[PDB]
Amino acid sequence: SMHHYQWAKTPPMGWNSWDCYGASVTEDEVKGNAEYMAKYLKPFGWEYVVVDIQWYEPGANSSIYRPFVPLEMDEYSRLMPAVNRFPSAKGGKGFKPLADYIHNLGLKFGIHIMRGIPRQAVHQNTPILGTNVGARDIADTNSICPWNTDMYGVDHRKEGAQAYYDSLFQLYAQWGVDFVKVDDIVASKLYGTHTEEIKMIRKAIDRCGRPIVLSLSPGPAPLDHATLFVENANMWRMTDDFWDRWELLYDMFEQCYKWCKLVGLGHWPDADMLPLGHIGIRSVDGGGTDRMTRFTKDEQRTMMTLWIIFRSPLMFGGELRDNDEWTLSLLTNEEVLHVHQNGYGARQVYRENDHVVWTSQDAEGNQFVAMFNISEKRSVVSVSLKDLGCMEPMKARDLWAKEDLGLVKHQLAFELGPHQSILVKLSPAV
Amino acid sequence: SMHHYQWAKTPPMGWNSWDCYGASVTEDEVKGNAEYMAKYLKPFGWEYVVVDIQWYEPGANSSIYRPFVPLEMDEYSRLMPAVNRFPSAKGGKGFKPLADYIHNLGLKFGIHIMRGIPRQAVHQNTPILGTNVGARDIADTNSICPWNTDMYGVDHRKEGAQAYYDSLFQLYAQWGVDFVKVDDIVASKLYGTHTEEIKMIRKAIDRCGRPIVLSLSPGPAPLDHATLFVENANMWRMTDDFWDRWELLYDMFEQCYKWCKLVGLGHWPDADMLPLGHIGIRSVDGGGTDRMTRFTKDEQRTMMTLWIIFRSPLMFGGELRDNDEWTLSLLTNEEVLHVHQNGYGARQVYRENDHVVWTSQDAEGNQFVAMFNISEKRSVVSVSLKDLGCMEPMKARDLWAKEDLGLVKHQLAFELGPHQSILVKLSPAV
Amino acid sequence: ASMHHYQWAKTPPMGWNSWDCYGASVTEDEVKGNAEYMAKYLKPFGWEYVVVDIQWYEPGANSSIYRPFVPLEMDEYSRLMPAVNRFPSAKGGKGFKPLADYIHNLGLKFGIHIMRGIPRQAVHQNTPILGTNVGARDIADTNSICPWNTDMYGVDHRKEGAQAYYDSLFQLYAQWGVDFVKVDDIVASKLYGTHTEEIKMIRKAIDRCGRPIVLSLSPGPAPLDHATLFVENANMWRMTDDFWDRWELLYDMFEQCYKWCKLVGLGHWPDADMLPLGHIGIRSVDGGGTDRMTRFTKDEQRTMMTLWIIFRSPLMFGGELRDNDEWTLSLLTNEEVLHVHQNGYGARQVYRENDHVVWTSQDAEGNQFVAMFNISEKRSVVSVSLKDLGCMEPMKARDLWAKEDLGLVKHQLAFELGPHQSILVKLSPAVGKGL
Amino acid sequence: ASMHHYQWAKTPPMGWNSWDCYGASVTEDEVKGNAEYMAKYLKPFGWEYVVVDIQWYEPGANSSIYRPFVPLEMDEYSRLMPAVNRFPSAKGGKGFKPLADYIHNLGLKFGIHIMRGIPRQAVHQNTPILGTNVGARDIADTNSICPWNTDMYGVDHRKEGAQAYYDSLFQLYAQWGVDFVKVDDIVASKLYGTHTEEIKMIRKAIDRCGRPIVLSLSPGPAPLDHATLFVENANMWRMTDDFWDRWELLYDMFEQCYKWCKLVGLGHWPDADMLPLGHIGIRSVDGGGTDRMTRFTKDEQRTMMTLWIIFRSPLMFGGELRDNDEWTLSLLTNEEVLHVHQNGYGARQVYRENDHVVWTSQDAEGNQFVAMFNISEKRSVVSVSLKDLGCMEPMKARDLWAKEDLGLVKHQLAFELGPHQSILVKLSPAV
Repeated sequence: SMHHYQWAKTPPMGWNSWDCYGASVTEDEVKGNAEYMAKYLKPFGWEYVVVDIQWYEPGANSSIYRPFVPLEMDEYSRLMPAVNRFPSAKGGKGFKPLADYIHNLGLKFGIHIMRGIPRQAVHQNTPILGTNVGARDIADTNSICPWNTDMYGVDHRKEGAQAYYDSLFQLYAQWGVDFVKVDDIVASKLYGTHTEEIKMIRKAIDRCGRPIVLSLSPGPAPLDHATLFVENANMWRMTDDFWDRWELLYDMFEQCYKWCKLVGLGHWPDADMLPLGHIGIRSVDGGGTDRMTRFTKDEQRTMMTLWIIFRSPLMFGGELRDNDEWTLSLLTNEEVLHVHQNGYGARQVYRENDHVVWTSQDAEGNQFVAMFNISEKRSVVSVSLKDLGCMEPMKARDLWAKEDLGLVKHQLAFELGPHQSILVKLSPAV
Repeated sequence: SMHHYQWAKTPPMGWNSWDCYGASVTEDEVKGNAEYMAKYLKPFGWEYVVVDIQWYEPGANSSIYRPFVPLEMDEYSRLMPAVNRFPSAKGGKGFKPLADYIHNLGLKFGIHIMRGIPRQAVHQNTPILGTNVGARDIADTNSICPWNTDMYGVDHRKEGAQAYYDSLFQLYAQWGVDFVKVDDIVASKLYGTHTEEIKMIRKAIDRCGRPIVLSLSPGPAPLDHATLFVENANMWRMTDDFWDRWELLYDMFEQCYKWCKLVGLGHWPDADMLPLGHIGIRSVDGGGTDRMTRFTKDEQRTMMTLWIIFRSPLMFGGELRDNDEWTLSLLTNEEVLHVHQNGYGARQVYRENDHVVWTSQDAEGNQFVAMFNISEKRSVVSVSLKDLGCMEPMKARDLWAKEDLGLVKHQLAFELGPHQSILVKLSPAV
Repeated sequence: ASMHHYQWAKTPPMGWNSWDCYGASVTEDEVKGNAEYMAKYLKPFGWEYVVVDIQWYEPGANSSIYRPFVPLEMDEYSRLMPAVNRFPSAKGGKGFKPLADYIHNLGLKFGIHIMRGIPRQAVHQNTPILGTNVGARDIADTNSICPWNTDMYGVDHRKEGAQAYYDSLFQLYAQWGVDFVKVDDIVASKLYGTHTEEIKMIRKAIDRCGRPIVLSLSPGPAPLDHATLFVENANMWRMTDDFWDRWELLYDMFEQCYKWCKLVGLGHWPDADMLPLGHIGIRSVDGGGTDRMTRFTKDEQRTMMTLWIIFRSPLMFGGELRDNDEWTLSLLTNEEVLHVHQNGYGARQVYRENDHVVWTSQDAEGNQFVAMFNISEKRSVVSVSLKDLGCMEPMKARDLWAKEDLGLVKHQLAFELGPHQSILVKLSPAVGKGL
Repeated sequence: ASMHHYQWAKTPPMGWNSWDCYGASVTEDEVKGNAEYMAKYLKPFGWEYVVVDIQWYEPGANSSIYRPFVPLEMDEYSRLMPAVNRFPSAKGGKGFKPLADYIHNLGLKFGIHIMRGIPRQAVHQNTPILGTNVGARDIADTNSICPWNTDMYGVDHRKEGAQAYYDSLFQLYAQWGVDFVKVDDIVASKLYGTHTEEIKMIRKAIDRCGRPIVLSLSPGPAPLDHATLFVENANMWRMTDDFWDRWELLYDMFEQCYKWCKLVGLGHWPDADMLPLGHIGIRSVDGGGTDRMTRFTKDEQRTMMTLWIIFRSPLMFGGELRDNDEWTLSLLTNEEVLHVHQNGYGARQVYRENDHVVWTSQDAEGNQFVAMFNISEKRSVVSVSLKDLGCMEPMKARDLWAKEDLGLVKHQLAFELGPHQSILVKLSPAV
C-alpha cells in the first residue's frame, strides 16, 4: 500500500556508531567501519553505515551529552556536521563527501536526527528555508526531550512547521542520505509518542525525491500506535536502548511476542542495535566501559537467533575492525541469514518455565525453529512436530553449526544451558 | 497451530438477543428470529443465532441485572438454561433441542457466557466434573466483574481450574453450540484483561472436539494484547457496548483505524452488534427504551459501510420479525457483502476535517472505496485515484444503489450530507 | 474541637490488640490473660483498651491467612457474632457481653475489629435487617469487595435500609459494652480507594447508639486528600499499610509522621499502627516471620517507641503480654516518656538531613521535648541547635528513657548515636531556678 | 507556633494583583493608580499589598498569553529586571526600588510575581551567579521546565551555586523593598508535580535576605500530600488552578475549602486565589472573557466574598480599582464582615447536602459566624440548627452584609436563598 515499503523489502542491515562511540564518532572511524563492511559484510546484505546522534556537536566525547552547548548550524536553522569531527564537511558541504565515499564502496549512508528544531534557533529566531516565519514561530512551547537539551519540538499547527521538516529532508537528500534514525519520537517519559511529527517527517521524506528509509527511536513503542508506525515508518524501536546485559535480552522475548503480527515487508519492529564485539570505546552507557561485549557466546547466539527469526533489522554496534573470527561468524552464516531474508510468519509457539520456542517458514517447504532456554538452569527444551504444524517426519539441521541432525519423527528436543539456544531447519524427509 | 482460524474464515454473521431483549430473551423469541434468518438472510451469509447473557437467570427481565439472585445450575457447577424461559430445556436437556432446531434450519447456534464460576457454586462448594476438588477450591479470591454479580474468576493456578472450563465446553459441545461470546474478559475497570482465563478457554475449546467460534467481550480491547487476541480468539470487542447514538458511531472510526492491521482470516476485531430495527423491547441500555433505531438512514448506511469494509463481524441486534423493507435491504445486498466476504487490506486512506476514506480490494482486482462525511456539514468528499494506488482511469459503481456511475479520470468525489457515506467499486475502464 | 466524639479520645488510645500475636484466631482465654496482665502491670500508665482483632466470627480461623468463602457465625439479622468455640462465654446468643463485662471489671476497656460492609452469606441468602423490611441483599453494593478478604460486601448508602443495618450493628456493640471499634477495609483499597460514604454511615451509627465508642480506621496508607474527612469522623486512622518488625517499615514511618503531623490533635490521631514488640507470630505468618520475639533490636524498639510517643500515635501493643521480659515491659512503664505522649503537643520535624532526624514538641509548663534519631546505616553525631528549637537561653537537659540528668546545655544538643538509634530529651529552664 | 515567618502574615494577606485586569502587561502608571486608590479608599480596612504580577521583565508583554522564547530584561548576574519601557522609574538599573518607595510612602506594601527557576537565556549564555565562580548553566536542571511558560529552567538544588542564585534573587528583592513574593510554577505542574526542593531553597533565601517577605505559591491544585511542606514553608499557597469569574469555578471552590480547612492558621493560609471583581480582562483574555465587568452576579460576588472571608483565604482584588462602582467598593469596606476574616478561627463545613452548604467559625469573644449557601440551581430554604452549630441556647442574629439585626433565634437559622445566593450571620449571646 505505501510506496516507501519498497525501500526496505527486507529488514535493514548495517552498522551504527552509538554503542562504540556514543555521540562522538569521527569521519575516520566511520570510514574505517565502512571499509570493513565493504570488504567482509556487504555480500551478506550489510549495507547501511549510520552516523548516530550529535554529529553536529563538535565537543561531543561520550554517550553523556554536554547540555546547553552551541551546535553547528546553517543559515536556515538546520544542524550541520562538526567540521573538526568530519573534516570533509568544510566549506558547507555537510555530509555529501562522506556519503559519496560510502556510496562508492557500494554502501548506503545513514544519519541520526533528534526530533524538532534546535533551541538555539528558536531563541535566536533564525530563518526557515522557503518561508518568512522564523524558527521561533514554529516551535512547540511545551515540548522537549527529557534526556537531551538540543531541540524543541515543532508544532504542526504552525505555519512553517512542514516547511522546516521539508527543508531538512531536502538537505539530507542533497547529501545523499539513504536512511534516517529519528530519535525522541516513539516514547518519552514526559509526553508519549510524538505522532504529529512522525507524520510531518513521512511527508517531508516523500517530498524530497530520494528513497530514505525511516527508523524511529526510542522505545518502548506502544502498541496503541501500531497502525501509525506500520504505515509511516520502516522500522521502530520496540524498546529503550538495548545493551549487553542479560536482563535486557531476556526482556526482548516478550516485546517480540507483542509485535510479531506487525512485522512485514517494509515495516519492521526493531529490537535495536547489536552490542557485539568492541563497544564502549567512548560510551559509558549500559553500565559499562571500553570492552568486548559482556554477552557470553551463548547469549550472543541467543540474541542473533531471536533477531534473525523475528526479522529485526540488524545494526551492528561494535567497532567492526576489532572483530575476531567468532564475532564475524555471527554475521556471515548464509544458512542463518536465509531465515531473516526469506522467512516469514514468525510466531512464538509457546513460552513456559522460561523455555521459549519460535517458528517461521520460507516458501520452499522449510520450517525454522528457534528454541531457547531463557532460565537460569540447564534443561531440555522440546517441541512436538504437531505443535509446529508438521504432519510428517522431517529432516533436521542445526543452522549455526551447519550440521545435519537426521530424521525427526515426533519432536525436537535439546539439552540447552541457561541462556542458550539452537536454530533448526526442518525440511521434508527425502 | 491456529487451527481455529478455519472456523471463521470470514467474519461471523448472525443475530444476537441483547439489543432487543437484554438478558431476558425466550425460546420463542429465539426461534422466531432464527426462522426469519433462515427464510430471508441465510443466502446472504447470516447464520449464527446467539442467545445473549443470563439465559440461566429465570427472573431476568431487562438489560439491568437482578443482583445476587439464584441461578439455574447443574450438579457440576455449570450454569443451565432457565426452563421457564426455555421450556425445551426441561429434564436436563439444556440447549440441545433448541440448537437442534436451529441446525435443522441450516443455521448455527451461539451462547453468551460470563467469565468464571458461579458465586453460588463457590459458596455451596459444589463439585467439578472429572475431579474431586470443589468449586470453592478453584475460585480466585479477588476477581469479580464490576457490572455483574453472577461469577467469581477462576484461578488458573489451582488444581481443577482447567477441568472446570473443559467441562463447560464439553457441555456446550453436547448441546451443539457453534459460537460462544465470553464476557467480562477483554476489559475490566478493576482488573484489565483476563489473559489467563482466555488461555484456559482456548484450551477448553480445543479439547471439546467441536468447532466453537470464540468471541470476547467487552471492550475497549487494549492494543497491547493484540498478539494474545489474534492467536486465541476469533473475534474481540474493540469497544464498550455499542448503541444507536451518533457519538459512538463517530468514535468507531478511530478504533477501526487502530485495529486495521490485526484484521485477518480467523481473527476479527469486533465493532459490536448492529443496533438496527426494533430494539429496546426489554432493554433500557443506550439511553433508550422500546424503539426503532435512532440512527437516521444515512447513519445506518454509514455504520453498515464501515463495518462492511473493515470486516467487522455482523451481528444484528434488532427483533428481526419487525424489520421493515428498508432495514432488510441493509442486510441483503450481495454486492456490498462481497466487500466484507472477499475484500482484504482495508485501510484508512486519510482522515481530515471529519472526512474519512477507507479502501480495500479483492483478488480479482476490484477496489472498494468507502467515503464518509462524519462532520456536521454537507460537503464534497474526494480522493484521488493516485492515493488509492490506481494509476489510470476506472469505472465506478455505487454498490448500495447498484448503479454504474461511469468513468472516473482523476478523482472520486461526491457531495455528502453530514453523517452520510457512499461505497464504491472501481474496476478497469473499457 | 467541634465534634463531640473527640472527647472520647482526649489522649491517643493505648492498649493491646490480638493481631500481631494471634492473627485472626485469638481465644477468649488469650484475651483475658492479656487483659489481666494489663490490669496489673500497665493500667497505671494509661494502657486500657483490650482489642479483639479480625475474624472473631470465623470459628475455624487459625492464622493471619484467611480461609476464604467459609461460613461465618451470624445472628438472625445479618450481624456477625463471636465464634462460640473460641469464645465459650458467648454461648446462648450473649455475644461479647460477658467478656466485655469481665474486662470492664478489671478497670479496662473493650475493643473489636470489624470489616466494612455486610456479610456475603447474608446477601446471598437475603437474611433480614433489624428494624426494617428490606433484606441484606437489597442494601449491598454490587461492586464493592475487599481485595484481601472474602467475608463481606460493601453497603450502599443510597439504599433504603443501609443506615439501619449499620445502626443495628452499633446497637449490638453498645449492648455488648464495646468501647472501641477498629473498622477495616475502609481507609485504603487497591480496588476502590477510601470508602468515604461508609465512614460517614458508621460515624452516624456510633453517634446514634448512645454509648462512647472510639472509632479506629484501617488499613493505610491514608490519603492526605481525605484529611478533613478523617479528622472530623474518626478518632484514629492508619497512616500505613500493616506495620511489622522490619527496619524498612520503621524507616518509612518517619516520612508518614512528617506528612500527617499537622492533623494530629485532641480526639483525632493519625495512627502509626500496632507495636510489634515482645512475642509475636504465634499464630500469624505475616511480616515475613513466624513464632518469634520481635526482630527489632533494642535500639530499633526504642526508636519506634520514641517516634510514636512524640508524634502521639495511639499505642497498641501487639505481642502476647504474658511473655514480656523485663526489657519489653520497661518500654511501656516509663512515666517520663509517657508524659510526652499524654501532655505534649505541637510535634514537628525540626529537620531531616543525611538520615538524621529531629522532632520536637512541648507541654504547657514550658518543657520542650526533643527526639533525635540516626536512621542511617552509620554511627554518627546527631545534633540540633537550641536556636532551631526556639529556645532563647540555656536549658537543663534530661534523658527521659534513662531517667538521667545531663546538665546544662548552652548552645546545642548533640549525641553520638549508632545506626537506627535514638534519644529522647527533655529541656527545661535553667534561668530562674535553684542549683 | 514554630516558624518565624508566620509573624509576617498573622492575618491573611489583603491586596491588589495586576493579573486579572492586565495579564502580564501592567505598567508603572497602572500600578501607581491602583495603589493610590487603595491608599485612599481601602487601607483602613486592611488592604495593603500592591502586587505586580507575572512578566514585569518582558518588555513586549501585551496579554495573558505569553510571547514565547523572547529575550527578557536581566542584569549581569542572571537576575530578571523590570522592563524600563513599562516601568520608567527603573531606568539606570534601579529596578523596582523607586516604585516600591512610592508605595511604601502611601502606607502600603509592595509585591512581585516570580517564575520558579533561572532564565533560559542565562543558562544559554552561561551568565554569572553573584558571589561565586559558577555560571547559570552549571546550576540548571536539564529536565525541568514550566509547561505553560518558556521563560525559565528549573534550578537543581544539588549543584554548587544553586542556593547562591536564589539568595541573590532575594537580596535584590530586599534591596528594592519587596514585602511579598508570589512564586509560580511551583505548587503543581502537569509534567513534574510540586517542586519541593525549590520551595525549600526559596524559604532559605528569604530567611537569609534580612527583610520580611511574605511567600505566596502558585499555581494549584495544591496536593494535600504536601500539606506539611506548604504549612511550614509558605505563607500562602494556591488550592486551585487559576480562578476566574465563572460559576463553575466558584462552585468548585467549596470542596477545596473543605479539603484544606484544617491547615488554615496564623501565618499559613491556603489560597482561594484572586477576586475577579470589577473591571477585568482589560489586557487579559483568560477565563473565556475579554474586557468586561465581572460576569459574576451580585449574588455570586457575595457568595465568593463570603466563602473567602469565613474560610480566611487571602484577599487579592483582581480588577482595575479605579473603575469600581459603589457596589464593588462596598464588597471591600464592610468592617463587620471583615472581622470574620481577621478575627475568626476554626472555620469548618457544618454540612453539605443537596447543594446546600453551611460553614461556621467563631471569634474569641464568643461570637459565632455562620455562612449559609445555596449552591444549587433552585431557590430554596437553607437552614441549620443551633445544636449543629454547638450553640446551647438562644442567640441574637445579625446579617453582617446588610448590617441588620434579625432578632432572637431559638432553635434554627433558616433563610430563603436564590440559586448561588448566600448569607452571612453573626450569632451572639441573648441579653
